[PDB]
Amino acid sequence: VEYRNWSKPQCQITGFAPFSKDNSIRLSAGGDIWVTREPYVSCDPGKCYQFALGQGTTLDNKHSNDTVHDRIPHRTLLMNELGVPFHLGTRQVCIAWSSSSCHDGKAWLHVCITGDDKNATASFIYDGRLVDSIGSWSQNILRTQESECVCINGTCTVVMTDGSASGRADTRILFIEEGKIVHISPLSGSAQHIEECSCYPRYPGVRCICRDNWKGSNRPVVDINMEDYSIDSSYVCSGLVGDTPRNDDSSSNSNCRNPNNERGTQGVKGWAFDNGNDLWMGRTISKESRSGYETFKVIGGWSTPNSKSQVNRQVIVDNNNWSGYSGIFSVEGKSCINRCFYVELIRGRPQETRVWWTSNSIVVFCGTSGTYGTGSWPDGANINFMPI
Amino acid sequence: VEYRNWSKPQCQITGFAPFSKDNSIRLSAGGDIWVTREPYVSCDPGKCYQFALGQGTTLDNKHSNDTVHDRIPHRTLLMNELGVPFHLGTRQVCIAWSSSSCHDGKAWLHVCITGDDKNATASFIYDGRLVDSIGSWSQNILRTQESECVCINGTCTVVMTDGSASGRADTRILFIEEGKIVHISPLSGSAQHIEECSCYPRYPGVRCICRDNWKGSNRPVVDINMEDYSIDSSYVCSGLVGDTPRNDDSSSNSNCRNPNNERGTQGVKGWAFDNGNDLWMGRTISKESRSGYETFKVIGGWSTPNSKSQVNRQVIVDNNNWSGYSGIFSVEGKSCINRCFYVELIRGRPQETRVWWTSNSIVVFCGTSGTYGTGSWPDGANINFMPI
Amino acid sequence: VEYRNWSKPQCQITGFAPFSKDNSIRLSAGGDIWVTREPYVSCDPGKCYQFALGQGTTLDNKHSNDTVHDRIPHRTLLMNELGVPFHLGTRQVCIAWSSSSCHDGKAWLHVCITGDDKNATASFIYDGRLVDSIGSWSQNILRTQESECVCINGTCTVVMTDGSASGRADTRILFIEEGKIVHISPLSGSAQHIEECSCYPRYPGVRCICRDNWKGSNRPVVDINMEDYSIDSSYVCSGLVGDTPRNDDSSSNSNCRNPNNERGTQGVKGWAFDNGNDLWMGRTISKESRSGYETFKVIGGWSTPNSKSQVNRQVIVDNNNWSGYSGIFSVEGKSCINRCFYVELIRGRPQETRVWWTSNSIVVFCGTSGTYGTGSWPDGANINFMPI
Amino acid sequence: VEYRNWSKPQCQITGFAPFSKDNSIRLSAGGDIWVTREPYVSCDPGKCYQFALGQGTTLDNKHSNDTVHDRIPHRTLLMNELGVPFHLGTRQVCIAWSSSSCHDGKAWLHVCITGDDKNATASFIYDGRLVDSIGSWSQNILRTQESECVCINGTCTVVMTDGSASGRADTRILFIEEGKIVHISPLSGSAQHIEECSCYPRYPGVRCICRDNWKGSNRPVVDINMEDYSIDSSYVCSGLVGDTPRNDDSSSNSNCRNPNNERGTQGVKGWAFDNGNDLWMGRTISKESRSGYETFKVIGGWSTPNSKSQVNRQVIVDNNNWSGYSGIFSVEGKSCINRCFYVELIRGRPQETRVWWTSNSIVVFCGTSGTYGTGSWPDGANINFMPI
Ligand SMILES: *[C@@H]1O[C@H](CO)[C@@H](O[C@@H]2O[C@H](CO)[C@@H](O[C@@H]3O[C@H](CO[C@H]4O[C@H](CO)[C@@H](O)[C@H](O)[C@@H]4O)[C@@H](O)[C@H](O[C@H]4O[C@H](CO)[C@@H](O)[C@H](O)[C@@H]4O)[C@@H]3O)[C@H](O)[C@H]2NC(C)=O)[C@H](O)[C@H]1NC(C)=O
Ligand SMILES: *[C@@H]1O[C@H](CO)[C@@H](O[C@@H]2O[C@H](CO)[C@@H](O[C@@H]3O[C@H](CO[C@H]4O[C@H](CO)[C@@H](O)[C@H](O)[C@@H]4O)[C@@H](O)[C@H](O[C@H]4O[C@H](CO)[C@@H](O)[C@H](O)[C@@H]4O)[C@@H]3O)[C@H](O)[C@H]2NC(C)=O)[C@H](O)[C@H]1NC(C)=O
Ligand SMILES: *[C@@H]1O[C@H](CO)[C@@H](O[C@@H]2O[C@H](CO)[C@@H](O[C@@H]3O[C@H](CO[C@H]4O[C@H](CO)[C@@H](O)[C@H](O)[C@@H]4O)[C@@H](O)[C@H](O[C@H]4O[C@H](CO)[C@@H](O)[C@H](O)[C@@H]4O)[C@@H]3O)[C@H](O)[C@H]2NC(C)=O)[C@H](O)[C@H]1NC(C)=O
Ligand SMILES: *[C@@H]1O[C@H](CO)[C@@H](O[C@@H]2O[C@H](CO)[C@@H](O[C@@H]3O[C@H](CO[C@H]4O[C@H](CO)[C@@H](O)[C@H](O)[C@@H]4O)[C@@H](O)[C@H](O[C@H]4O[C@H](CO)[C@@H](O)[C@H](O)[C@@H]4O)[C@@H]3O)[C@H](O)[C@H]2NC(C)=O)[C@H](O)[C@H]1NC(C)=O
Ligand SMILES: *[C@@H]1O[C@H](CO)[C@@H](O[C@@H]2O[C@H](CO)[C@@H](O)[C@H](O)[C@H]2NC(C)=O)[C@H](O)[C@H]1NC(C)=O
Ligand SMILES: *[C@@H]1O[C@H](CO)[C@@H](O[C@@H]2O[C@H](CO)[C@@H](O)[C@H](O)[C@H]2NC(C)=O)[C@H](O)[C@H]1NC(C)=O
Ligand SMILES: *[C@@H]1O[C@H](CO)[C@@H](O[C@@H]2O[C@H](CO)[C@@H](O)[C@H](O)[C@H]2NC(C)=O)[C@H](O)[C@H]1NC(C)=O
Ligand SMILES: *[C@@H]1O[C@H](CO)[C@@H](O[C@@H]2O[C@H](CO)[C@@H](O)[C@H](O)[C@H]2NC(C)=O)[C@H](O)[C@H]1NC(C)=O
Ligand SMILES: [Ca+2]
Ligand SMILES: [Ca+2]
Ligand SMILES: [Ca+2]
Ligand SMILES: [Ca+2]
Repeated sequence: VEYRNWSKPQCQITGFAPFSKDNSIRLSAGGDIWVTREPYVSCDPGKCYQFALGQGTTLDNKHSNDTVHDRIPHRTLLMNELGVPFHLGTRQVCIAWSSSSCHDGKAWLHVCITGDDKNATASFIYDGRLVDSIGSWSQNILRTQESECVCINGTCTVVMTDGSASGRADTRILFIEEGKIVHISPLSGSAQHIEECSCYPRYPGVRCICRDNWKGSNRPVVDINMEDYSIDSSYVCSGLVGDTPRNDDSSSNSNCRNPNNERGTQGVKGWAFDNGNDLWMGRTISKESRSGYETFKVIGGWSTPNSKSQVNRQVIVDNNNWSGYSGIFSVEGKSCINRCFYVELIRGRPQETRVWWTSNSIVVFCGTSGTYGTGSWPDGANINFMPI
Repeated sequence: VEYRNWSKPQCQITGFAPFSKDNSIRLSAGGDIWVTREPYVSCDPGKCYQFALGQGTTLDNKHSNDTVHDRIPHRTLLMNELGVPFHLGTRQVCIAWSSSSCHDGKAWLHVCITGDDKNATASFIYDGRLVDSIGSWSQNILRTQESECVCINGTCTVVMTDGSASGRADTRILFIEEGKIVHISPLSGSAQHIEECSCYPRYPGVRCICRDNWKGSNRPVVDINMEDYSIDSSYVCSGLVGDTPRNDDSSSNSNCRNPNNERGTQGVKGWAFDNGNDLWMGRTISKESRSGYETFKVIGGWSTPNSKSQVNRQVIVDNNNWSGYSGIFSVEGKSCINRCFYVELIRGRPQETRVWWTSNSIVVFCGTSGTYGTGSWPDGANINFMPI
Repeated sequence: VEYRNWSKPQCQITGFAPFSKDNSIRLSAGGDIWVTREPYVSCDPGKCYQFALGQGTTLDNKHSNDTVHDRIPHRTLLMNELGVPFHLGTRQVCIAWSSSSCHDGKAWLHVCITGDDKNATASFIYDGRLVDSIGSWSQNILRTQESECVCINGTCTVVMTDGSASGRADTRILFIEEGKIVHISPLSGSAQHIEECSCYPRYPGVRCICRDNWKGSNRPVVDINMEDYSIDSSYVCSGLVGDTPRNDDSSSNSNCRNPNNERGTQGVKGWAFDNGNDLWMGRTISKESRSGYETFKVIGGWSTPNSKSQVNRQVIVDNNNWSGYSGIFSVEGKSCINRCFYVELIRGRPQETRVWWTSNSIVVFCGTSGTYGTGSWPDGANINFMPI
Repeated sequence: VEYRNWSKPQCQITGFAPFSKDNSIRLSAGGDIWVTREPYVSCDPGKCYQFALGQGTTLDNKHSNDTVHDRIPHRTLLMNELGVPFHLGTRQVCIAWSSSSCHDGKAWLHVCITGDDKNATASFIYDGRLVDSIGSWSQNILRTQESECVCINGTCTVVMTDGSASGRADTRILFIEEGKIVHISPLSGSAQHIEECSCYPRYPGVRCICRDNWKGSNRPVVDINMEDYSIDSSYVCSGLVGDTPRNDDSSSNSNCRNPNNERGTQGVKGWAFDNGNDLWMGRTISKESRSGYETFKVIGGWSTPNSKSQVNRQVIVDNNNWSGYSGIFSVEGKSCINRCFYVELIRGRPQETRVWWTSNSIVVFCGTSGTYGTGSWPDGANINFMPI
């Protein structure tokens, strides 16, 4: 087996087509299903897998109570084939309250973070064995992508942050060969806060669209040079911004370089990708809540500051339904590299207080060069039907 | 591994022998089992799989309530090895309220349709990745076979319809190579309405026996030329007709060319296949309801208009028990291609109102050149024992 | 992969050592587990599988009620790796209320019988597809081994009976190549009634120890010549007889040739095998009930009429616990062919009337040339703890 | 595939990083999960497996009552991929109330002991078949490691004891080739009592750190010469001793040669390993009870009698939480052999009497040459949330 190089052009797409849905919460009302959050998707050269952070319990289980909390020692990374819900036969790949995973063409890498807030440990597991680890560098919740890392020619990269969630922090970009950390580069450029990067191969390098939790409702960009380990960063140009919270479309701004200081504090994991001067992006439909999900293309959204002409919009989840995190993954076709995305569909607390748990299902779409229609694919569980 | 060509003679059979049964509904009363409908069977060159459309829920689950409806966003295509019931470890292959799947000798193709009635999307997934998609062309429930598609030398064909369920509609035949649509041919010939085709390889081409939902209780035939993409169509000659509803045997007719205008509106998915001048076919035992299931050979049933001499009848499901859709699949043997069929056994609403759900199990038979006896293999669940 | 020839000497053993146990009934009180009976074990060249006839339901399920009955349309053959209990992910291999399975070195053969008592059908499934079938020849419960068939050089043999359970019947020996019946030989020799054969390879032929349900408490022997399809039959010489019911050891007899007319009517499936002049055999400890299970070697038990000197006895299940059917399977080692056996542990009705179901677990032992101790490995469920 | 030789240097480590956690007990409160104890981990050359001794029942099941007992006929060895909890699809590999397993590079060996206390049987299963067996030699609970055995160049070694738990016993070291016992060496050297060895490859031989249940709270060492079958034994030098119970650190002693006669009676399975003159070891945090778990390096802990200078301590489980057995396993990396360990986390009786069962979950760490932080990873179940 050969290392992936992702050395094909990006598929020219017209939008996205339905790919997968797991119905986790509906199933949880009649079956033993893991409580999760922070899901993502990543594929080996043959097939795709769904991942999530378990909460060390199933939903219909008293331990599901107060699973709104992000960090407990019992969180583990779950991995199934895409479309297989997280049932009791699911493998817990590592201990993790924050993670990233990727396949380099030969084997899986998993980056798993657990332990004390002020002194966490990141474990690096490759091809079924622990190869490396690193401890917290800023003593304030060492944390990573919650989506797939990216490997080119046997070197995988992942973005990690340690430090304040509401002020300047310490972001580093790791380069890993067969599970071994071979280089660490500090964040460089104009991005001022980086969380939860959604990265993708853009041969010869890697590009990430992330979350600014401090001053920006525009999404930061991190560019990773795999030849020399140099880092650059900026913000997505589009005046239609991707974070939540954010200003309405008529009063939102981005200058490509600085955080916009528009409802900048807090955020949600998300994604976007460039195509020439244009930008494909997703976001919640609501400007303030993790509600709904839409995708569209922004004409000049990559190259032109404050561009706001969109086209090819698709509703993925209507605004009467809950969404959550979302992220990108890439899939190699015969001639081109395709871009796909998943959307986390969060149910329970804090928004729905009839139940005491917090969990999610997922829906997944992939880029298409063909045509498509309309729809809405929300979680679909009736909150009144659920065990509390 | 090589592409399938199905370039062997059809097996000469004497009837059918028991092959598989999943007991889905009996098991649902003591286990977490998916609610499904529209099942089918398809085999890779080594082994067979059962498929069905899930309803995004298990049976013993409040979400099973009112699952009689055909189209919701939570329907996904399920795929297990044949005989493995749809338990919680079942893979949801794609999002779909209508589907078709087939293996070309190298990899699986799945055709999955979901979304709004008036603006649906068909996704084409091959070897684990989304390769193509197409949107609705008549804005009225784009829909497909609910049984296996057929591939010859790397080109797979599938029949799809969009438009009225009770009048002229727009039927097209797609040719797909490794998930990529390479040609689309409009329906041609004398068939006037086409739904839910049951297709099979008949080298060098593909033949389908379908459902006319408009004016015929005789079943339409669609013939597909894989070399030049030409289409022809007609009706099964047999005066013993295959649809439900239909006239009594003494007053049913077919002229091989036109819908018979005998209780023609509505219908049920079904199958038949030719052997020289004769016809093997299945149908419900009841003339008006989806009750019972029988197979037989009609002497001159392929070539002689209105032929009514049957022989080699077998009861598959007695008329005191519910059936449902049925369809064909083909299995390559050492010297010949065999024909098999499945029967959907529908339980719950609208026929059985003690429970609020609608689901099914399956029974499966394959052609035999040997001998056999008699029996009846219905769903077998006691409606009074079920969770409602 | 090559066809099995079993052309090695039989392992010289000193007794048997513990190999597997599934605890099916204990687990059934806290989990969804199939209701079964008539289990057996058979191994491919790499690993062993457990088989049983399902009753189309799990135990904690209202459909488990009155599963004492031997024949319903919902019985299917289950197949898991040995030691994996029959959970809801278990594959139902075929429809069957009587079966036999075996691997020829290349693929699995399954012989599955279902349908009406007076007109049953036996299906032959090889390498995942239906290859042949045969109908009832005597119109009175066509039936077969309920343990493994045996293949030499690509030809598998299986023994089937059709006709009276309490008088002369019609027993035939089938020879099957890649699922295709190539020859059928009538029973010949002095055995007067044959049921439920436990067969094993004894290169160049196959030897079976069976059950006489009419006049013998001594077990019939069927010898199968694989070169010319000729059949011979007799009775096990040992004066310590293997069937249940039977006379006590002080008043039991066998002359090697005729049924002994000692408590001959009825019986239980069982096994024995020859080693030179000696015989290894198992049987229930009780002479009248399917209670307990013991094995031992009978000195001169193969060659000497009415021999009653035993040695190397082992208790497998003590006589305070229920047993049931038992049968042989053979496993190829580096230098020799080993003999193993399973014991069915039947719980529920008719012996235990607190519950309404009938089911079983299994325990499995293999021949050893080493040493061993003592024990008892019964089903182990507390009948008072079970769902009724 | 080739036999393992473990002919690489030991990885130089700085401590341990989180590797796996199964959350078995939390899950048992909302799912059907096996009752177990005495777990361990062992890896084939590609991936790791978790093993444990089942109690023939799930937790939420009346049969879980009084599962504190160590030996019943229904105990079987369970084997899943590491991180897959023991759900109902788990394979029971053999019948066993004491076990050891290991992979020689080609296939799995399992050593399974069951039967009467005074006359037990050890079965040896290799590559899926029973190859050998041995009976009890001292008629007093024949028993073995409860962790992985070790194979070099096709010979596997395992340590077994038979005899008193509180006085001199009969310990033997077996050498097994492809499941066949080829040599048995008696214990030799100065270790006076040996139980539950935790062994590891130390090319060209094998080294074990065990439990002295008679006179020592210092842990015995057994060294195994694989070339000539000679045995030597002693005690771990470290004055910080590894057993439980044990004296306080200020009053504990070891002289490397003899049991220390300090709270020596009883004990707990545990581990340690040498690196030059230093020692890496784990132990319960509590001196008298199986509570908490810590690891550290003892400077001079291998070579210097009574050394008590520790460094690089890590809390694995805080002392407010239950631990249990622990043991070592080795994983081959690219350049070196790494050492990992598991910790059994025992819940229920006798410590927690609200429930009537006794079971466990596990947590697993592996050696790292990188860095790490702090945490605590206990079982995590709320005893008040459990079925009793
Ligand atoms: C069946 O399904 C298809 C595929 O989903 C639908 O077609 C899509 O429809 C949407 C909505 O109309 C299109 O997305 C929109 O594109 C607009 C730009 O294109 C128009 O205007 C410019 C010039 O001004 C031209 O380039 C172009 O030719 C069009 O005339 C955007 O302006 C839209 O954004 C604005 O409206 C949306 C709400 O719709 C707001 O949320 C935004 O904030 C913004 O104000 C939007 O992006 C999409 O391009 C179409 N796709 C394709 C491939 O054609 C069909 O509509 C659907 N049919 C029905 C009846 O359901
Ligand atoms: C044990 O199992 C076997 C196999 O299933 C059964 O044999 C089958 O029996 C059925 C019913 O008799 C047969 O199917 C029937 O064939 C008839 C035609 O064949 C006869 O008549 C013509 C004369 O021209 C000859 O060609 C031929 O040789 C036969 O003499 C059809 O007329 C039947 O259809 C009519 O009756 C059925 C109800 O039975 C109605 O539903 C139809 O509408 C119609 O009126 C029917 O198709 C079948 O051919 C037999 N199979 C084989 C291979 O022999 C045994 O009967 C069964 N025994 C028992 C007691 O269970
Ligand atoms: C630890 O475990 C081992 C292995 O299981 C036990 O050893 C076995 O013990 C049984 C019972 O004694 C042995 O089986 C018996 O063999 C007898 C024949 O051998 C004896 O007598 C003849 C000469 O007469 C000699 O060949 C031989 O040397 C012996 O002296 C049979 O007579 C027995 O059958 C009779 O008794 C049984 C009940 O035990 C009745 O049920 C029968 O109907 C019959 O009347 C029996 O077959 C067996 O051979 C031993 N195995 C081995 C390998 O030695 C140990 O006993 C056990 N230790 C303890 C204390 O538990
Ligand atoms: C973030 O996480 C890291 C990694 O876990 C923690 O660093 C570890 O901290 C522990 C506790 O301090 C260290 O283990 C201890 O090492 C001591 C010896 O090392 C010091 O002293 C000698 C002087 O001769 C020097 O060799 C050496 O350089 C150090 O100066 C031992 O004495 C300790 O044992 C004693 O204390 C423990 C309780 O802590 C008792 O239980 C023992 O019985 C004994 O009395 C102990 O072994 C460990 O070495 C550190 N690891 C590394 C790699 O640096 C951070 O502390 C943590 N930070 C926070 C705030 O969480
Ligand atoms: C989830 O846990 C919370 C916190 O313990 C539970 O809320 C408490 O429930 C008790 C009843 O035992 C009340 O007396 C307290 O007043 C509650 N505290 C709070 C914060 O409201 C809650 O009941 C649990 N949920 C379930 C379904 O068990
Ligand atoms: C399935 O859903 C239907 C619709 O909600 C339920 O039927 C209703 O039950 C409510 C009481 O809860 C009544 O007020 C209505 O009269 C019913 N509506 C109809 C259409 O009959 C039904 O109870 C549900 N089934 C189950 C098992 O909960
Ligand atoms: C199993 O089925 C039997 C037969 O129906 C049940 O026995 C009957 O139960 C009813 C109660 O509904 C009694 O009125 C009848 O007298 C019973 N008949 C017999 C033969 O005793 C039995 O209850 C069922 N078992 C369970 C647990 O549901
Ligand atoms: C576990 O088993 C024990 C022993 O049978 C049960 O404890 C007994 O309960 C009975 C009543 O059913 C009392 O008569 C005895 O006093 C109890 N015996 C002891 C030793 O305390 C216990 O109830 C069982 N646990 C569960 C959950 O059923
Ligand atoms: Ca923000
Ligand atoms: Ca019709
Ligand atoms: Ca008899
Ligand atoms: Ca001790």
